[PDB]
Order: sequence, then structure tokens, then C-alpha cells
Amino acid sequence: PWELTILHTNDVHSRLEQTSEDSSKCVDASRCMGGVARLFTKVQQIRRAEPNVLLLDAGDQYQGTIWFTVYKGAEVAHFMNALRYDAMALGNHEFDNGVEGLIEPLLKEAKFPILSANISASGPLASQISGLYLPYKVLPVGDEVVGIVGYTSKETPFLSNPGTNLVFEDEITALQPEVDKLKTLNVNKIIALGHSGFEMDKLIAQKVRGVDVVVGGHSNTFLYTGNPPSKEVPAGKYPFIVTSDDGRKVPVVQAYAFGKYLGYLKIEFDERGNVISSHGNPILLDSSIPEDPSIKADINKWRIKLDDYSTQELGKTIVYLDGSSQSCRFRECNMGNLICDAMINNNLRHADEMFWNHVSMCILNGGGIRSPIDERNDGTITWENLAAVLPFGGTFDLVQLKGSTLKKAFEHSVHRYGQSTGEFLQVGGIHVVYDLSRKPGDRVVKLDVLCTSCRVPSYDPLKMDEVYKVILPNFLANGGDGFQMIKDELLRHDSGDQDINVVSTYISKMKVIYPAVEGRIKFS
Amino acid sequence: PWELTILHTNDVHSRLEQTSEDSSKCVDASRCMGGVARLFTKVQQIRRAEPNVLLLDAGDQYQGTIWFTVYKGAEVAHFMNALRYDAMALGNHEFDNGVEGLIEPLLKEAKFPILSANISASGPLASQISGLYLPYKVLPVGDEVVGIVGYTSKETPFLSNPGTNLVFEDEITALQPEVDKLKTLNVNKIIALGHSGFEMDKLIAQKVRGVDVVVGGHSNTFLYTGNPPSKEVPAGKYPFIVTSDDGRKVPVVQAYAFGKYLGYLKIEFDERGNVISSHGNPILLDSSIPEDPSIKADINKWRIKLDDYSTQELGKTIVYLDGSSQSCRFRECNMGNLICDAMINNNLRHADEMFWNHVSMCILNGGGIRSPIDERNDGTITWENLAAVLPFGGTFDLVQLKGSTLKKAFEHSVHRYGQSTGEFLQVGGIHVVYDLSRKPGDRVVKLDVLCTSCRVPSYDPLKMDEVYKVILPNFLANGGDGFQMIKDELLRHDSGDQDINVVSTYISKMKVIYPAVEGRIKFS
Ligand SMILES: Nc1ccn([C@H]2C[C@H](O)[C@@H](COP(=O)(O)O)O2)c(=O)n1
Ligand SMILES: Nc1ccn([C@H]2C[C@H](O)[C@@H](COP(=O)(O)O)O2)c(=O)n1
Ligand SMILES: [Ca+2]
Ligand SMILES: [Ca+2]
Ligand SMILES: [Zn+2]
Ligand SMILES: [Zn+2]
Ligand SMILES: [Zn+2]
Ligand SMILES: [Zn+2]
Repeated sequence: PWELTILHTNDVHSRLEQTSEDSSKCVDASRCMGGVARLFTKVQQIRRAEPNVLLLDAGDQYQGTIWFTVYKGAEVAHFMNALRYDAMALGNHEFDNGVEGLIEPLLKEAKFPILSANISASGPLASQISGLYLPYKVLPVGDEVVGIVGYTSKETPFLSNPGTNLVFEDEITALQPEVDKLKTLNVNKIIALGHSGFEMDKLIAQKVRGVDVVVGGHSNTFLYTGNPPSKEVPAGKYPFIVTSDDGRKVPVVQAYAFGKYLGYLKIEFDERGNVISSHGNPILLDSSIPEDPSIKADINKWRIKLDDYSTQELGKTIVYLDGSSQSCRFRECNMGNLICDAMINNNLRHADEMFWNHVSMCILNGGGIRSPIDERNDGTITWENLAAVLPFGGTFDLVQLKGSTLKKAFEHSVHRYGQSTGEFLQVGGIHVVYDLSRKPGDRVVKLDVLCTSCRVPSYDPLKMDEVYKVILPNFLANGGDGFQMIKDELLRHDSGDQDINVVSTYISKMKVIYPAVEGRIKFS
Repeated sequence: PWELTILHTNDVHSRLEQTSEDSSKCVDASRCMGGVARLFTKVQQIRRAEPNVLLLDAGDQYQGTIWFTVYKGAEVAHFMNALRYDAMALGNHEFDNGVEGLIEPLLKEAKFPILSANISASGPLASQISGLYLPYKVLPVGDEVVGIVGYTSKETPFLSNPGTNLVFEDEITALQPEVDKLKTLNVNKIIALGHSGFEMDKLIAQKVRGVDVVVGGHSNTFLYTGNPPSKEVPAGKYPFIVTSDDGRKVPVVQAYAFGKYLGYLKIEFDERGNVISSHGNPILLDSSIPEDPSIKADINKWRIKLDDYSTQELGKTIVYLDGSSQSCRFRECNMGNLICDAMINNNLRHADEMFWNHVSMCILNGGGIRSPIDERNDGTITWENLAAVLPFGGTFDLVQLKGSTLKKAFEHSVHRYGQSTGEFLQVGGIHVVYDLSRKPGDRVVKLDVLCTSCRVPSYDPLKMDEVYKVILPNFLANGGDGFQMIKDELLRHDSGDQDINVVSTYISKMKVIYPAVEGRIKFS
């Protein structure tokens, strides 16, 4: 029996440095986790001990911290090269800076094959990108070979910025011919590595004949066999076993997100590339594992430009930006307005005759706003100032909510109004009126929202059964601040850019900002 | 007796081409007027016939049409050089593009002296600008000499962009020492040429001993002796005679604006530079005077880059920009909102602890809006598209209005509502509610306006006695659309940038716009 050890990461999302336990800035070293230096240590230990090792990444290295802001994927090529990744599948966020922002920093600099079988190019882009990513790669491992076939979420054109000369085909339709092609090269050991989410990964396991193992991403899925080592709650066993339509047992794995774990799966194969068995579990990269000193020092050197950048002027405010709790927890505050205006301004997508913009509405819990910004420093705003206001390392995500759900959110906003609790909502694209003299749960007396299906944006009454796209913090999408109805009733949830990045981009675009308190929220 | 003929222009405001009768785009050639080609013809005729001629400009060549937008004052140097101006005084608008935007295009390229006695520099600017403008110049004319001393409105730092290293001193205080200095050079014939307005010009005539003639600007003053040749109504005789405190008769002249007239004054001087008499009148530059073919052809060559520029993308809209009369004459329309947002965004001036911005409020008569803009041309907006919306060649000006006046304007807005008349107001920085069921004159039921003296902008009720700064079309400032109360009751009026330029600058800044109908105007 020939044994393969698959080490794998997915949705690292620019967590090049070690993080806190919930994947934000590392504050208390003794409780910090992940980062590429620690991952280096663990990979190097395993590669010392085990004969046949592949280190794979299932996409979404791009986007998530100031690393990506400053280095735009050059940090991904550099550190992935240093860790000697064996292959990577493209994810949705690898198109965030467009095709050009993928070809250069990543495709041209990676020292390992980057894979996707279901993306095809045309127009002049076809010539520019030809051969710079591949449907599959056959890799020598020990004395054997392993084929790896890649795939990328077919939703990518709605989520990111691939442009109009890339077509994203159905994953299963695209993969089958490639796997058939591998069979014809006498490749009998096949990994599907790709970035479409656990539910798609299971379908690939079931339906794509010849696939031996699926290594996936995109859904931040945590799989574990046994007691969970940290706070993530498993979505299922590791590996998750799919019974394929050809009656094989196909293991499916993922390793959460943010570089906190190193996926580790051992597969025993017989002479004909059939899986005898497979077992393993993600490894929690906690502080018991030392950060490799060399990679740490290189990280520290790369961090000099980030620190520099963090204190430069992004743009100016001519107004005090009132992020005080005494305002933002009690009434409309102009810092809430700025953040929402920035959320809506980020990622505009228009379709003639269809929508002026795909999203028009924003909500933001006042407790998420953690500082004002003073305008009397020559009006300068820096990334560091924005980090005081938004210090949690979160994202601004897009969800789809029924009107009824959002009406419940706005009742929750004021259900125990007056105690300075964090749940009071700042808004954009929404005009709400409350009457606090009404019973809790019945205080929203007017709730109008900006149309999307219109050529001229205007405000209409919220409709209980209609589904609205809303940008809001990942904190709220996950039901924080007691917004359980959002978590439980949302119909879709896509993760977006890092919170600070969204606001900094808007400020840099606008050059000079002056958000006002203008009657988005009123009390009768 | 030695006779001097002073030809003079002021406040030409970028009217390099011939104009209509009210100084807008020339449509019907047979009724077009001014422009530098026609002015060339007239100046050349007078210089053939009269021995001792100076051609002077009293400032504000900068700003007013796409000429200045594209060529940024290089068109001023070029054409003023071609006409062989003898001297020019700096006006307020010559600082519109900052000190750098004056030094280069104009100061370094003019082939005539540029004058101002009351502007002084310090810091590193003092070294950069030293000698590039002068307090005075002594010019040979025939066998004699004439001293010309310049001055510039002391209000310039509030009106334009001179920066903090220029100090603008009181005009009379500054001029006296210079005129004293000219006396000590045996210069007995002295013209004060400068840019502070007719009322200041009269005070200079009265108070600055040794000044023989004042040639002024800034107030667009039309002076005429006899029947007016066109539609401008004279503010007084030409020349206007001031009796100086030394008991001389000092003629004061101006020649309206926009290059429509050539000021022409003849002064007879005795042996000791005393004015025996003076007489003349501005010459209407109507179509009876041919445009000089050579200057016309040069104008036509310069116009190629303007036409090119006029069809380039300034930026994009993702919304239909509803400038239809059926909207903008009846209710809030998003094109009205865009224009007002652009008016407020233009010329931000902040003072810590004093005001977030000097102005927060805009009104715009719906009849001034003359086209929508369709977003389905790839969202592109061009200068040509903006010229369909704003075709009158007007400016967006700043006035100071009491609350009572503005409440009267808003009653006028709806006094005969429902007939699609042009006076209905689009707004910015104002939340108005009307109740059309009330009697005319009593229909405004709520009128809230954005504070200026505040660090966080918010809306407060309008106060009848308080004075508000409002940006609005020069059309309205002059009482158009029956807004007689604005003309009659305003406390101050400063003329700003060309209407199209203001909107194009904003669109270029924003890159992608999406103005909404959002409840700035409501009906109860
Ligand atoms: N990642 C996080 C963590 C906390 N919060 C918010 C929830 C509460 O509104 C506030 C913390 O409550 P308090 O400031 O009252 O301790 O922070 C947030 O928005 N995002
Ligand atoms: N320089 C000008 C000339 C006209 N108008 C406005 C006044 C009226 O609102 C409209 C002309 O009225 P109508 O379109 O009903 O003829 O144009 C303007 O705003 N500026
Ligand atoms: Ca196999
Ligand atoms: Ca004299
Ligand atoms: Zn991801
Ligand atoms: Zn993803
Ligand atoms: Zn002027
Ligand atoms: Zn002026």
C-alpha cells in the first residue's frame, strides 16, 4: 500500500501573520495562532517524517488584511513559494483585482502550478493568459505520480471581478473530461482541488467518476473527527465520506479558514490507485508550535512597508466623524453614515434596464463603531485612525433578507432602547422612523428603502415578502448582537472585503468627505 | 496738450470667442458680439488713427468657459500677447488655480507687465514669485511716459485660491506709497489699474493723491454717456467723475464684462500731467466690426482641442439622470440633486472650530435644467452631454440671504404650482415640506437647513433673521424666474465658476455617480 499525506489550506484570506483565536489581530502572543511562519514549522516537521507529501491550497489566499491592500498578491506568491506549495486552485477572491491583478503578482510569480479546469478565456485575453493556469497537473510524488485537477466557483463572475472574457463553466461538466483525460495518461491517483464550497465538493465526490479525494474551500468548512481542539464547531467528520455513484468511498476535506488549521489527510492506495482507507484531521496551529525564525524575520521585514502605509494620509475629512457610543448607540451618527456610504460605494455592479446597482442598502450595529475621528489633524485620515474605529478584523458582507426579517432587525435595534447597547443600527439606503412609545417589537412605524430595480433610485416602503440585498458586517450576518433572525432567516451570504479596507478605499476615492446627520433615522 | 487714449477691458472671463448678446454661446452670427478676433480689429483701427494709445486689462481674464478649463490660462497669455496688451492688473479669478496656476500659464508667458501693489508674498513663495508681478510699471507712450499702478481686491483670499503665503493689503494703504514713489521718478501721469470694484475705484480716485485716472473691474460696471447701445443699463456716466480730496477731477472707468465692449477714454494732459479734460465711452463690439481673419483662424485652430475634450468621458453615471421638466418642475429630481451636490462640492473651504464648510446650501430653479442624461451609453458623461442640460453659459454664484428671504423664495417656488413653470426649486443641504392645500404664500410647512457653524453637519429649522450662504445660478441671483426677492434682499453676491465646469469637475472627481431622489423635497 502506497500512503499519501495531503496537507491543505483554504481561504487563508491574507492572514500572513499569526492571528488571535478568532482570526483578528494578534494581541496576546501566548494565545496567537496560524500565520505562515508557524505553518512553515509544521509543514517542515511533517515533510521530515512522512515520505509522500503534497501541500495544496484550495484558493482565496487573496483579500483580507492590509497585506493584500499593500502588496496585492506579491505577498501570496512570495510566502507560498517559501512554504513550497505543490499546487493551488484559483478561488473567487483571486479575481478581486481583475484578471490583470491575478496574472501579475500571482500567475507569473508562483513557483507551483495554479489550477482551474472550468474557466475558459476568449478575446485577446485568451492569448495573454494561455498556459498561465492549467486544468490539471501531474506531479511526481516519491516514485509515483498524482494528478490534481482544479475548479473555481461558477458564482465567481457575480462575486468578484473576472471581467467579460472569462467564462466559468459548471464544475462537474468541466471536470469529467479532464479526469477522463488523466485516465488516458495512466494516471490512477486523482485529487480534485478546488474552490466552490463543501456542498459542491460533495457533488463532485459523488458524480465525477475517477476522483479519489476532494480538497475544497470557499465555505470555510470545519470538519473534525473527535473532540474539536478549539472553538470551531465541526460541520461533519474529517474526512467526510461520500459514496460515489460508482460505489467507491471518496473522502472530502476542507480546513476552515484564515490559516488557523493545517488540513492533514492520509490516504492509502493500492497498486491500481484505489483508495484502501483514509484518515486524519486538521491540525490546530496554536502557540505550542514555534514560528519558524527565518520566515518570521522575513515577515517582519515585509511589515515595514505596511506600518509605513498605515500612517500615510488616505484622504481628508472636513467634519468631525462622530463614532462616539453616546451618538451611534442612540441616534443617527455621521460615522455610521460614512461607513455605510463606503459599503455601498464598494463593488458597484450595474446592469442596464435591470438595476442601477445590485445593492442599495446597508446596516451596521452602532456597537461595532469603536472610535470617533477628529478632523483637526489637518483633516488627515490614516489607516491607523480607521483601525481604532474598526478594530475587529471583520468584513462587510452581502446577504439576502426578506423584508420581514429586516423589519424584525429594526425592531431588535430599539427593543430595549436607552441602555446604550450595541445593537442600535446605523443605515444607508434606508429611512426608518421609530415610535419608542410603542411596545417593544412594534416600534418601527415607517421603513422605506432605496429601490435597485429602477433607473432612478428612490425610496419605497419595505415589503414583507420581498428579498433585499443588504451589506452588513460579518458579525451581524452570523447573528451577533442578538440579531439571531439575520443568521436564521437569510437566504444567501457572500463574504466581502475587510472592513477597514472598504472605508479606506472610499476615503481615497472621495479625497475629502463630509458625511452629515440627515434624517436616515428619526423618532416620532 | 498731450492726449492719451486708454483702451481697456475687464472681467473678460474666458470669452475668447464671440458670444451671443447676453455673453453666452454664439448661435446667430449676425447678432454675435465681442471675442478677441473682433477686439483685435477695433484696437488695430484705433492704433492706426490715434498717436498715444495704451491697451490695458483690469483683471479676471481667467475663468468662464471651456477655454480656461482646457488651456488653464495659456489661452490668456497667447491671445493677450497677440492683441499686444500694454499692461494687466491681477484680478481675484487669476488665483482660481492657485499661485502655481498663475505663475505658469500667465506670469511667465505674458509679454506685458502684470501689476498689483497690494499683494505681498513670504515664505518660499516670495523667492519663487519675486519680480514676476510688479506694484507699478512706467511705460513710454509717444515721447512721454505714463506710470501704471496695479491693485487686486483685498477680498481675493475669501473668493479664490491664493494660498497662505500671499497677503492682500488694503488697496488705498498700499497704493499711496507707490504713487509717492512714482512722483519721485518725475512721473506725473499716473493710471491706477486694478480689480476691486467700482465702489473701491471711486474711493481710490478720491483718496489716493496723484492718481489721474482709475481703470477698474470686478463689479462688471457699465458706464455710459448718452443713449446705451445695447441692453446693459448704465450705472452712471462714462467717465464717472470723482472730485478728489485734493480738489482735482479724477475720471473713473470700467467696461462691463465678457469682452462685449472696448472701454475707450481720451484724456488731455497739460505739461505738468494735470488732467485738462477727459471724455469717451465703451465701444459695443457688435457684428458690424469684422473679426480679424488671422486671429479668427488662430482661434479656430485652438478650438480643435476644445472640441476634442468636449466629447471625452468625464466619468460615468449608473443611474438615469432625470432632467426632464415633468420631474424637475414638479418634485425632487435626481438631476437637480446632482447639480446641487456638485455646487456644494466645488470650492470647499474649512476652518477648524469655525465651520466644517463655508457653505452648505444650494437652490436651483427646475427650468434651468434643460435635458436628462441617459446612462445607457456605457454610463459615459461628456461635457457635450452636460451642455444640453446646462446650455446658458451661466455661473454658480454665492449669495448671502436672510432666512426670511429664502422662505419667500420657497413660497415663490410653489406659488402657482402645477403649470410646469420653471421656478420650482431643486435643492441641496435643505429639507423642505410643502402643503399645497394652503394658500399661495403660506405653503411652506417645514424648512430645515444644514448648519455651517458645527463640526458635525445636521439640519436645523431655518431662522427668519439669520443669514445663510447659498450657492445658486447667477440667473436666480439676478432675480430671474420672478425671484425678485433674491435680487432685492441679498446682502452679498460673489460670482463663481461656469455652470458646466462645476458639474464636470464633480463628475471627474467622483468617477461614478448615482444621485437618488431621497426626500429633500416632500409634499404633505
Ligand atoms: N467582532 C465584533 C465584536 C464585537 N462587536 C460589537 C458587538 C457589540 O455591539 C460591541 C461590544 O459591546 P460593548 O462595547 O457594549 O462591550 O461590539 C462587533 O461589532 N464585532
Ligand atoms: N439664462 C437662463 C435663461 C433661462 N433660464 C430658465 C428660466 C426658466 O425657468 C426657463 C425658461 O422657461 P421655459 O423653459 O418655460 O421657456 O429657463 C435659466 O435658468 N437661465
Ligand atoms: Ca483512483
Ligand atoms: Ca498727474
Ligand atoms: Zn474565502
Ligand atoms: Zn471563496
Ligand atoms: Zn470678474
Ligand atoms: Zn473679480
